[PDB]
Amino acid sequence: DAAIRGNDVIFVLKTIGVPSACRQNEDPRFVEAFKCDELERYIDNNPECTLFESLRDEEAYSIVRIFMDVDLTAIQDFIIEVSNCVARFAFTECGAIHENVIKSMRSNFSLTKSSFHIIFLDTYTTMDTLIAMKRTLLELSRSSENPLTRSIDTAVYRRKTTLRVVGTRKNPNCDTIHVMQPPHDNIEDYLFTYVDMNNNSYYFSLQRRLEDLVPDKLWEPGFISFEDAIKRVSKIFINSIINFNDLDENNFTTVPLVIDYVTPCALCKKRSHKHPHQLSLENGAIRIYKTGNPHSCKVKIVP
Amino acid sequence: FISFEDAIKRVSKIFINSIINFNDLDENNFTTVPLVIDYVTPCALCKKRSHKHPHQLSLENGAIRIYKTGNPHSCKVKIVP
Amino acid sequence: DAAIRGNDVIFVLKTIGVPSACRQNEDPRFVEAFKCDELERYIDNNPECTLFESLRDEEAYSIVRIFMDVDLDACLDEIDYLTAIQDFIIEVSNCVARFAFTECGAIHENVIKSMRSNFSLTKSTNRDKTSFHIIFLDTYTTMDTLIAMKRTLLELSRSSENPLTRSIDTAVYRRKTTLRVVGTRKNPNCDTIHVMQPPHDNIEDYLFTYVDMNNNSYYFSLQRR
Ligand SMILES: Nc1ncnc2c1ncn2[C@@H]1O[C@H](COP(=O)(O)OP(=O)(O)OP(=O)(O)O)[C@@H](O)[C@H]1O
Ligand SMILES: [Zn+2]
Repeated sequence: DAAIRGNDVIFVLKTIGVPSACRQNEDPRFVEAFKCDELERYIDNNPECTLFESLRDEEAYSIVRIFMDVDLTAIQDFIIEVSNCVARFAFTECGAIHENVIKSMRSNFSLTKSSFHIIFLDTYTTMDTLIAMKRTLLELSRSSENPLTRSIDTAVYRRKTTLRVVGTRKNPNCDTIHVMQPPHDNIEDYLFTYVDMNNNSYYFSLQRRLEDLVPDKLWEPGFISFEDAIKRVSKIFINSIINFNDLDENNFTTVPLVIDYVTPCALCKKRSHKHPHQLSLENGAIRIYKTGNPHSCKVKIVP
Repeated sequence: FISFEDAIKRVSKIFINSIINFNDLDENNFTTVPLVIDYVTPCALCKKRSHKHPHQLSLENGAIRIYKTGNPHSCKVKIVP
Repeated sequence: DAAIRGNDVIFVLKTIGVPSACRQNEDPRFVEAFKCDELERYIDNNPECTLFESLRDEEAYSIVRIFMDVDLDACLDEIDYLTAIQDFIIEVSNCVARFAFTECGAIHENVIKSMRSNFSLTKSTNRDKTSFHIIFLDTYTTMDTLIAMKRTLLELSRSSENPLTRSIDTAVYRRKTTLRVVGTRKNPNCDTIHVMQPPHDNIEDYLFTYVDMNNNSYYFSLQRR
């Protein structure tokens, strides 16, 4: 909870792929620190420019706003879905309040037409939260088939990030600019390094003092296996299985299952398959194959 | 073929983690410079944890093949069409 | 038709880039013709030889088996290799049967059953590459049919995504084509050779110019011409 110290200075880079030599040395041709009033004057002075946004020092200050880049009812449902998805994490471990999050994210946003950028005015968090759930956003985009969710880019969440300033072209050769969308007019409504406190917003982070050590163990979360998938595995084998009595996701792969044969084999046409069978998981796909000589049987995949 | 930006976007989508050498990639030397992945999370190809070697890309039959320098059995081969 | 005509003589070139003039006169030091046992013995006495398999006269007898070559510069594990080979077999059979039903006038089920019935595979001694020649034993067609099928095979290789399917070389379907005999050196000073597989132990099953039609084989050819 920094609270007291307010971030109004904007850190701008003037070259994509800037050499690392004259970047931390405060080169006037690559790095500048401007404010609200000077930015439009600089834009007026230089008709052609390429300006990207960044942070002063990620180690010291890493407080940003939640933003998305996509490349009326559709966006109306998209905003609600995104708010619910992030509120799930906010209530998961953040120690925050879901009601505060949904109140903060409600009807307070901006739009930009070039592929559009969304920044939430009254939502402040720390960049490690953004780096934590790029995978969650990707999973949400993949699982759902919503119009605007299908093209969400999670590659923008990284360290030393860059966000193109509205009205600044990628290159002088290109003729594509960001057209500002009403009712927002001032540049301060499109600055993801801008921080304020208006006795209505909310701040959330991991809040349990982790140094990006959240992943403790990802035990292949296909533990719906209670009777859905494991019964499918027992369905492909017509003959009875004896080790089926007690199974768990912990011993899901390590145990060599031994079955009994009274009718000829299911996967192939052989006799009793003396070497025990075995199971593996890859890319969320269940794989079944025979130990010893795998060429004496057939590998079967179950989604 | 497709634009180089689209292919790079697909490659960066395949790799969940970020690339710290993204700016060095170009349309003429995208098969020689090794790629280093910031290993905060396991790579999507093979889980393991925090590989200690860079990756590389090859162009064949209109597809991009991702292969890891060193022992080939460590990381699974991936093809982007 | 062919009826009695069943090829059993193996025509072989002993040197890549054979002179054109020498071939027309059957030069002994570049051109030979054996049987199966004669070829096996000739390879046995001389393990340093370099032999290629090709036809002699394409205007009189042009009946060959279906053959494919796969070469990928990436090692694979056992289970992934097995899954890839199964998918490759299924997709190749589907594509070939579709072409046979569309442009040749054959029957889809017979072609696909004949192709999945018997097939032979090889392997390379290289520890970093996956290369193999696959020959379908019970399917027969003319060379021009394969030349026509080249476009469909190229389209299938471009469209697919399996590591083995993307490595199909369609350049082998050319006039006056040659194929390397298994167990025989490619370069005079290279130790990389091909090896057989446990299901098949005879060389007769590894040559695409050997024709012997039993009751389980299928034959088809182009009908538009
Ligand atoms: N480390 C990285 N830094 C920046 N972009 C990266 C990185 N890794 C992968 N990428 C991808 O490369 C793409 C190239 O960025 P670029 O600025 O050209 O995109 P754009 O579609 O024009 O975006 P915008 O809508 O923000 O103007 C990014 O959109 C992103 O998907
Ligand atoms: Zn890996």
